[PDB]
Amino acid sequence: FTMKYVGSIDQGTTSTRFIIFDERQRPVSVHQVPHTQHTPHPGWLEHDPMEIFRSACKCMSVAIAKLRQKDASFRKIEAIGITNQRETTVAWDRVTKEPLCYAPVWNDLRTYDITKKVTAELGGGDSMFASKITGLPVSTYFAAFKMRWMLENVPAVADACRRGTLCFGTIDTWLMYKLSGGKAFVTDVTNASRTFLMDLRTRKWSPELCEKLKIPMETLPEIRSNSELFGYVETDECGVAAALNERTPIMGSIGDQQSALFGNMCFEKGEAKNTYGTGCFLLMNVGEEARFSKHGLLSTVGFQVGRDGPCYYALEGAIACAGATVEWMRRNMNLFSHITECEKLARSVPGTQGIVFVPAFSGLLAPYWDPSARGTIVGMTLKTTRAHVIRAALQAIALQLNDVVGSMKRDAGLNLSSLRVDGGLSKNGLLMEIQASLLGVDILVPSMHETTALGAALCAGLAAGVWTSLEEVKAVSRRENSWKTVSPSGSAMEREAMIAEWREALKRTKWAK
Amino acid sequence: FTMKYVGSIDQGTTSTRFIIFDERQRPVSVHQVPHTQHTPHPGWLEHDPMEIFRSACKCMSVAIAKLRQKDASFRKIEAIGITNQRETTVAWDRVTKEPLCYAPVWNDLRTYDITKKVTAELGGGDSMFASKITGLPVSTYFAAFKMRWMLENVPAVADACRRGTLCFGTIDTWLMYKLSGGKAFVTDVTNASRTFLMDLRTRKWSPELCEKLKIPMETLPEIRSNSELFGYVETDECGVAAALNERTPIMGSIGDQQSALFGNMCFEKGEAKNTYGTGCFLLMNVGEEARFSKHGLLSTVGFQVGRDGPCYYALEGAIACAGATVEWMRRNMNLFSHITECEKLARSVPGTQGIVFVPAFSGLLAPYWDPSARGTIVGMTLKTTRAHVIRAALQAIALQLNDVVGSMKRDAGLNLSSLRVDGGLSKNGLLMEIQASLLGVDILVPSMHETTALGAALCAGLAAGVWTSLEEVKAVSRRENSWKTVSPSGSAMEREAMIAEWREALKRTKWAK
Repeated sequence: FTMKYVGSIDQGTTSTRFIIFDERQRPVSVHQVPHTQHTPHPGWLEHDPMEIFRSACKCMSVAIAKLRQKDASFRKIEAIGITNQRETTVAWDRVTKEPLCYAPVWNDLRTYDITKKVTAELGGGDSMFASKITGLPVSTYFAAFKMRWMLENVPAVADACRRGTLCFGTIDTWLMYKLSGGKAFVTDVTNASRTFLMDLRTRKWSPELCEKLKIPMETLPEIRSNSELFGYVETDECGVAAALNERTPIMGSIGDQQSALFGNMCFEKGEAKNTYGTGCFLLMNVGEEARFSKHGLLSTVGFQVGRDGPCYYALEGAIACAGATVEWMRRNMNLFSHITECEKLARSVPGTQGIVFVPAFSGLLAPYWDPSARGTIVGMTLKTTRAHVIRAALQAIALQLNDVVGSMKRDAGLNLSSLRVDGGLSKNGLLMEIQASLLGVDILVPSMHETTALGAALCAGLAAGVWTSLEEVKAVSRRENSWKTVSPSGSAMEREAMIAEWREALKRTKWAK
Repeated sequence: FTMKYVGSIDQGTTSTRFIIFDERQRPVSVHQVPHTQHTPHPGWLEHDPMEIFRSACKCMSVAIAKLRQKDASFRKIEAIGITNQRETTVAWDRVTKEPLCYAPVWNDLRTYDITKKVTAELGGGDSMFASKITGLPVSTYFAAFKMRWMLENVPAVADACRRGTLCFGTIDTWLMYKLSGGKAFVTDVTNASRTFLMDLRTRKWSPELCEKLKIPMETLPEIRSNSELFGYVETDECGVAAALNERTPIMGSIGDQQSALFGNMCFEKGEAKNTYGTGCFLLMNVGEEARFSKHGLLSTVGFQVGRDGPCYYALEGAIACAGATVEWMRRNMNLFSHITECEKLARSVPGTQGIVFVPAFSGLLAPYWDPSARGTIVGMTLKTTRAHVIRAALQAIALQLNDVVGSMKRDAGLNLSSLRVDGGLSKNGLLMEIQASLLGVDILVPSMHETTALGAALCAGLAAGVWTSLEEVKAVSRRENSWKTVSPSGSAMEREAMIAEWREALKRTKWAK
């Protein structure tokens, strides 16, 4: 009848946003509010859970007030989706409704000692011991290790645990808790897959893992899908109930990388997204059955629409230095000044003429994990210029992605059918060309690039009947928002050669210690 | 009495100069004229011999005109010495008096094939085969291979061979021939030691070699010392006879790198010099007996003052990319703009903090000859800046010269007492400090830096009794032209660490073919 709108809370590492999308999947209003990055020691990072909750609320009330000044057809938000920085863990009290300490963040390094103890003592030296259950290697990122650290180092949490009032929760859970006025204690399957406490095969908490890591299953929320009724907004913090004005359900919850996957329409097996940010996170939909990596890639849940609905699994890989390599070239090396110069210099030469730049500044991830690898350049002559170096860095980003996809293809027994791309470095047209030529598939670049926020709003809007199927979602995207297609365009001969150069160059990168 | 003057023709790779020195060894007039760098195919370089001769003549006629306005008593120049780019080889007609073609330059690569043929069919695959004779391995650099290339590819040149009218000569011989009006056909011992046709101990042409390399000895000039009567200037080419005013003897002839050794007063065994130009050339006086090398280093004539005066020998080493690396960082890479920024940036950081930059853009020479090595950088992090990369490049030039000097010590069985340094890069105070620290010797930087041109002036002055002995030469020098001295200051530990890092990075540099 009148015109529908869906809100998406995008709670990121350094800021929170609220985006209102209309039924055409167009973003029509936004507000953004940053939160404090607390660093008590080197490699430590922590957030204030209440500052994050208030930011979400502020983002909502402002974005809503702005929409109703500029859109006379806007009445209400039909539902809210949440998407979030994953692994970041919150500990709060069930009766005080308040956190017991700050929330260690996904890249925080304090769980390091715990990590070594777990590998040595529960995995006999094997960090992969539980990987056929969780999908994950023992690592500092995952929520169980941060939870364990809070019990061992934060008296309040230890206390809270004894009295049976301790709640643990990833940011999704924390937000649905407070936004509910304390009524919902839930997590979606995607975020739960990052806790090191979930069994990928059942999508339920693993009793054995909770025993062995000594995390009481009492502290954990209920696992649900990404799209269903979770709760209603029942708080008026920073005037959010008054902004929403009518009763508003929360009907979408999804981890950020997964959300980008869903927002990029990667509904079928063999469909992948890559986000070209500071680094790169590539997720591929591998289908309804989990796949485990022989190459160190993570196995995770991609999404699940409806309680106990079809569950689609995914493989995930990453590179550390993408956007960061570009910034390095500019600010540390002075290779260009205006952002546009990066692409224009790289296009000014026809190739790299034999050089390889492996920008492994913080080592190698992906399917050749090597933390001793460093940034390295080989093959230079007095004809090499900054143009060749810039182009080579771009090529390296694409080559590492090619390796990650090759690994996923073998682990999943499938092909890559296409690659959707987002992040700021996706605006580098030449990088997108090189990447298509290497992968041999079309690259799709959405002109509506708010993919993460979109993922959550799609989940929400689906559960709320704004869109009635995944096919309709796609057809609406295809009708309303432009996509650019970038098709392969070099030679197989050139590709083979650039790959042979790359593989050699990788042997020269071991340095540190 | 009456202020005597001595003229030096300094005939370089990209230009020619004439410098008039007084008997106090002060340069009192100079003029410079550039000549054309013909590159007909990639890796080929040729000079027009007539343009060079003309450049020299113009240089003489102008520098004199300018002196005589500074000193209107000046009526003549006591003698002329010549110092020249070595190996570069001219072909000319005994009766046209004109060149038959362009002169392939020392670093020209057209003699590649011929070079392989010679090692194969004449050295039994051993390129050192003639090294106890010549002091030199087979290489594109040396004059006999160019002579051969000219006989096998220039109609005019095979022709003049057959009609027995053909002369070959390095640049010293070309200059002396034309300056004479065709009357002298001579070369000094230093230049002749670079032809691959002179026996190093006997300083005589080797009939074995001219026969085997198939070069008719009728074409070769007569070997003399560096210091004695070669001819007179009898040409009027650019008013030069007129401007000389009185009949003028040529009494100095000496290869540029040895002329620098001589011009830095390295008269004693174990005294040595490095020229820090585009590349580096290090020569060490090894004394009255030739020393041969286990490390690829060249054995050559240092100097001989007089028809059977004593011949002092030298060991010689090079690196391809010294000043070229500095210019590359700027013009190819945009790492700095004004030349002083190079030093300021490198001193703005405490060290290279983990990285090594091996600038083997055109391969490694010296005692690890490897043409497959390419420019390479290892160990970078997101903290590495251009300042580290610049410093690294300076460390690496000095580390190459440390490797060269080490090799020379073994070969020669002597120490290095100190190092005289010249070239544009010797004005880099940081680079001198690091070099000193690595060698553990003093480095001496002359303020009268025209050491190459001085060399030739010294040789001609001595033969004409402007100066009466080497001891007179030095005392004049020590009294008239000062030095900067740069002392070492490392820890045996800084030094061992640097080298260890350095030797590790070298294993990573192999790339081409």
